[PDB]
Amino acid sequence: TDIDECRISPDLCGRGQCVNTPGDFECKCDEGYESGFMMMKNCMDIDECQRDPLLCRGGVCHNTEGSYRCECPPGHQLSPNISACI
Ligand SMILES: [Ca+2]
Ligand SMILES: [Ca+2]
Repeated sequence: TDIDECRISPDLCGRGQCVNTPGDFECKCDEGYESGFMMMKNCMDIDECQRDPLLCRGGVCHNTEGSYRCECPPGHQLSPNISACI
């Protein structure tokens, strides 16, 4: 058992780094990519709208790839990536 799940491919995480584990494996995504376990185990931007309890707490969280956009919308004082309209 405990085979090389990282050897399967170099882009296993589609960005991060595939790790090895007993009867299983993991990955080390990049920026904000979250293991695309829903598809396999690649890199699929996390839920920036959930990573922070203040994120667009009073605006809009347009979670995007390897990042997220916050909208009060503009005209106010919403943090670019700090999470919290102002
Ligand atoms: Ca293994
Ligand atoms: Ca994201």
